[PDB]
Amino acid sequence: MELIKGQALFLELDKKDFLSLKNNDKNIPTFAHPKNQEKILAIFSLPYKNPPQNTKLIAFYKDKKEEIFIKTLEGNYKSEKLQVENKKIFPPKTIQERIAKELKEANAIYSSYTPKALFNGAFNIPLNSFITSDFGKARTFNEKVASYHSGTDFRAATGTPIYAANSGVVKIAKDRYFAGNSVVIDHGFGIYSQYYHLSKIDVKVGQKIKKGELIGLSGASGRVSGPALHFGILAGGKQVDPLDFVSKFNAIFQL
Ligand SMILES: CC(=O)N[C@@H](CCC[C@@H](NC(C)=O)C(=O)O)C(=O)N[C@H](C)C(=O)NO
Ligand SMILES: [Zn+2]
Repeated sequence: MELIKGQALFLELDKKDFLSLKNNDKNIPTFAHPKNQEKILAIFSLPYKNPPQNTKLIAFYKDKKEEIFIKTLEGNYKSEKLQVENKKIFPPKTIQERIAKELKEANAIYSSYTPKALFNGAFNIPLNSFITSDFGKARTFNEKVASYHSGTDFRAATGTPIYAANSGVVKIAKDRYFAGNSVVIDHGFGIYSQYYHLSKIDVKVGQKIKKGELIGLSGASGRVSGPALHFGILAGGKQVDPLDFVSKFNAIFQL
């Protein structure tokens, strides 16, 4: 199979006699195919930065092992040279500690696997706008990726209502350094939607929300380049192309 870096893939496996899906010694979780009773599904995601060239997954069955080969593709991402390699910046210690703290909290939430569907049918777009900056737009030095856009920016004047892309449980609902006023929703199966730079948060941690329910107001919080909604998807442990993901998910769970 082939997969563009920074994208997710839905692997289809036979259910009967299935034991384990493995990436070397890492376990990949599985969930029901919602239409085909004989199949299960796994989410496999490639990181945008420094992906392997090739992956081998092994589905272990009681009666057999099946190897899955995935070739990593570069895709057609927008990319710009910078002319300063200053990878080590010297923030104030207050900033350094807030970032490290918020990183630790995020890692703990994305670690808490929900082995159940919290969602309800297809993902909606969180507002009726258009993309102003694409997922995966890269900054390069040494023909190497130094940084990338890890979600997608929607056109939103300050105070635009933002609605939950799908049902789930709010796990983050506060002000963070890089994301500003942030909402993060667990949808189950390690799938998380992310709404950043909000001017107002209308949900609390641990709240069950419904698809199309108000989660806050768009803003420019934490945003140098002006007001927008930043929308992200974390799936299979990685930030992935969110409209590509929503499209692949919806093809499976719409009906
Ligand atoms: C690096 C990147 O392109 N986008 C994300 C980071 C991904 C979410 C994840 N990490 C943090 C720090 O929150 C989490 O821990 O939940 C961001 O915060 N702002 C970007 C610059 C933007 O482009 N705004 O428009
Ligand atoms: Zn963004």
